[PDB]
Amino acid sequence: MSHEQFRAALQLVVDPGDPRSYLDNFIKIGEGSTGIVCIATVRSSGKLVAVKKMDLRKQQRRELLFNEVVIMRDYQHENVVEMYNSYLVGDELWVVMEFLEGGALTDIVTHTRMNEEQIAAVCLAVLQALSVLHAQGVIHRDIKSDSILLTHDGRVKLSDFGFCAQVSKEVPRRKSLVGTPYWMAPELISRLPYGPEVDIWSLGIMVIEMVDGEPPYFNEPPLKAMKMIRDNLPPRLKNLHKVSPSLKGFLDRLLVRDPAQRATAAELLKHPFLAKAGPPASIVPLMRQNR
Ligand SMILES: COc1nc(NCCc2c[nH]c3ccccc23)nc(Nc2ccc3[nH]ncc3c2)n1
Repeated sequence: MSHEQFRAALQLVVDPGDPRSYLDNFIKIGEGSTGIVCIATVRSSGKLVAVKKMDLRKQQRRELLFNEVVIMRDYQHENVVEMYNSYLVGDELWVVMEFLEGGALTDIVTHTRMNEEQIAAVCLAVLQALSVLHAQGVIHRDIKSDSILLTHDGRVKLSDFGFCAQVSKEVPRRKSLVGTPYWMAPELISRLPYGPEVDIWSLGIMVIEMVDGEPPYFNEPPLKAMKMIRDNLPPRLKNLHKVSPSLKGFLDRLLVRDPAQRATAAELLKHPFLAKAGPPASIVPLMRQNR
């Protein structure tokens, strides 16, 4: 019942029909909470796309499925993984996207230690994405290294908008417990009204990732972890002594408990740390095929 209503409504926001006629050779690449990710060929062009497949009867918060397919429709940015189409397919939602051949930043922060020139390249990239999105009131809400995908030549693109959100002059804030626990902003966990700032904190956690190789409290269970994010002063770097005051000073602007005081993406684009940012050819050596 609530399923057919939900189904009918989603129909209206995706593209009509069935993409199986023109997509061949599904190759699974990833699994997530919402479902699996594949690559495919478009028969007419030879081109590769990535297809996210989300089972309608298998979500937590089913109605989250409305967000990306509307908010990101025809969204065009060089640091954003473009979304081509969505469709309803069986009891499944498929989102068809740009293929990013280099994999996620996760592989890199787990297997090596990025220099500051590379960390600023990633940070510029993501903030150039975040400022354009925030200036239209779009909130990513799942910023972490998994959402950072790469091209063969080391260009960085923000991805994974499944948890995203739209705010307006008339609903300027959200209140929903979404994200990935160890990355979640203090206020978010707290259950308070929040804006795009929750993304800046999150990016701070990602910087800890690129420096330390893991976020704070990664060992402690998610439930208890979350608690400590709300209750405690911002987390510091294990490898503090490994980082410049430029980098630390830059981090000190993202990990601010009070979101009012926390820098915005627009503010952060002017920060001196970002003068360090390497060309996208400084990232190439970090990638798996090139190690
Ligand atoms: C939440 O779980 C999850 N896992 C993965 N796997 C990332 C692996 C990946 C990303 N690019 C790759 C190229 C070759 C081999 C692996 C990769 N990818 C995604 N999402 C995703 C979204 C857009 C994408 N565009 N291109 C790949 C891609 C993956 N989600």
